[PDB]
Amino acid sequence: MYQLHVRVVEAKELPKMDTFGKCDAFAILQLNSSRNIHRTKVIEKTYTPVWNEEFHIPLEDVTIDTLTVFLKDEDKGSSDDPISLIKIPINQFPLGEVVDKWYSLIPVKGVKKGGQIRLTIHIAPLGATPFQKTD
Repeated sequence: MYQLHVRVVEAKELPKMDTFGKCDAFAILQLNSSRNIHRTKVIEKTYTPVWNEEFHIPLEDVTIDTLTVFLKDEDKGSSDDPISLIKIPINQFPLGEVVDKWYSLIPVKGVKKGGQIRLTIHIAPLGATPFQKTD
């Protein structure tokens, strides 16, 4: 069996949500359409949030599983306000490798830019140290 270790590192080039503030961003991770849904903290008033948060998500089938990453602005009267999202196929990560890179979030309709998000992703067997190359 395999575990998905995802470090939601940081994002940049976020849009200004509304005329007062910059952005109060957090990310949501979801495996497939399952109840494995995780949320980062909110970083207030910045276009360059750094979360550096690790999540450990059991995988069902590395050949077909998908990770959706949603970037949203904290609720200010209208529920969490969507910014952008990306759907990442798990089968593109070589097993055991710690893959650190940037992803281009697709802005939702009405949002002026989607931001870019840095994720460090490691698919490993149970018992392997998360975020270290699995020999």
